[PDB]
Amino acid sequence: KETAAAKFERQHMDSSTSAASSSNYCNQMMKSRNLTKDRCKPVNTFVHESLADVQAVCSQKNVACKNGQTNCYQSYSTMSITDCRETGSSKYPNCAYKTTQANKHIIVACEGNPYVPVHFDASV
Ligand SMILES: Nc1ncnc2c1ncn2[C@@H]1O[C@H](COP(=O)(O)OP2(=O)OP(=O)(O)OP(=O)(O)OP(=O)(O)O2)[C@@H](O)[C@H]1O
Repeated sequence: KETAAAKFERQHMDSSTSAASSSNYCNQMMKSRNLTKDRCKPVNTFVHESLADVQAVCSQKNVACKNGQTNCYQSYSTMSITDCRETGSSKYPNCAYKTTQANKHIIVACEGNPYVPVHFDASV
């Protein structure tokens, strides 16, 4: 199957652009990464840093996860991210998103051996 680490890469990694490509970015990316096939995923974040930089977060600041588990980590540096949020116009499967660029610390949940990101928890 798709591993949880690979699913994190598909849902959350976009190292090829420095920032949010355009006002079209989320519309295109939510579709191309398969986040609109079963339903419009309501919110989702993409990180514009190298895979190694995001993986390194699993050894950075340990913080509680929103679900109460203890395996979340906050990046020491700010990272370039793009938040995608479903609009009102949006009706599946013509899912429509607002694209917002930001520079924030990311919080990811990590699991496994090797210990790698498997869930995007928050940005702060
Ligand atoms: N401390 C944790 N460690 C490992 N996994 C966790 C943890 N805390 C929540 N999780 C997972 O977070 C899911 C949220 O279920 P949800 O309905 O939101 O679909 P998701 O696609 O959307 P999310 O944006 O939250 O998240 P993600 O896009 O990244 O993808 P994930 O596959 O993680 O979830 C839960 O089921 C768990 O597997």
